[PDB]
Amino acid sequence: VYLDRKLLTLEDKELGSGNFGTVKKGYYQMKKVVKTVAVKILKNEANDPALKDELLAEANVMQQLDNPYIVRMIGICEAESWMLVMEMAELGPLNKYLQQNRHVKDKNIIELVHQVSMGMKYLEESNFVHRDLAARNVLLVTQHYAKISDFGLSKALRADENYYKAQTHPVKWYAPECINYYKFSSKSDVWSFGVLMWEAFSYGQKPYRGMKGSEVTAMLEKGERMGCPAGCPREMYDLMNLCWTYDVENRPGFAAVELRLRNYYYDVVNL
Ligand SMILES: Cc1cc(C)cc(Nc2nccc(-n3cc(CN4CC(O)C4)c(C)n3)n2)c1
Repeated sequence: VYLDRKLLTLEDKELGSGNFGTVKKGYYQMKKVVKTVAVKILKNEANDPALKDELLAEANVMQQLDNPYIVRMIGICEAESWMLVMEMAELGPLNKYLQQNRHVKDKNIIELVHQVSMGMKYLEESNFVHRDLAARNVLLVTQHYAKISDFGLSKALRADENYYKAQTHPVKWYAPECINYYKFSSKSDVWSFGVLMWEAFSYGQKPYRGMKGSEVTAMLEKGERMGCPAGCPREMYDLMNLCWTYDVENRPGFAAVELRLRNYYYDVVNL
């Protein structure tokens, strides 16, 4: 679990950047083979151990998760910086990939979001809230194999509550109960999966283009939702709207969302 920096080699170039630091391709020498890895490296000119604790929390969540459609942690490494080492998904973020591969078919995108729904079904069963479910945090192992990434904001739910109460705030992916009451549940992940599906079938376009968060909030408060993406199957658009049910209780969970994705995939495969 605590990895050896000497057995790890990092690429000089970055896969992607952010607030924390960098994400880099690496190779980690395992039993007698090497494993290609992606490594989240924390920038600390200064120690600010606060950020450090966030990385170990992110690791602490991944540690407990075991599913084919969730990114696997190899472990963490304390070296010239703090590092979270993960199994490499070579093709990278779904949104960027679909931007650059418009030739990809409906059926393929349905397969991809269905795999995400399966990964989220597991997360729901395990009582973890993702809290950041978007197309940028779906990574492709192949064109036909997707994995959910980025657990920096995830929370293990309490055994007596089905939700997590946050502090002050991503708005475009948040269900209304998150905006108004700061309440995060598997149902708010379901709302977010709706936005993610909209992203997928728009080939990586941004949701609610050119709108401030308060305008998005206001639009949703008056019963309005994003329009159908050009070319999107009707059944997937219908599913998006069901995911954007205002009322938390009547909004479906991932079990029901997954099932409705199975059936339509097989329908598209058998049409
Ligand atoms: C070609 C390419 C580019 C990029 C940016 C990522 C990969 N794939 C890969 N694989 C395993 C883990 C990660 N992780 C990437 C991250 C950073 N996330 C990508 C979300 O956009 C932020 C994390 C926590 N794990 N990423 C592949």
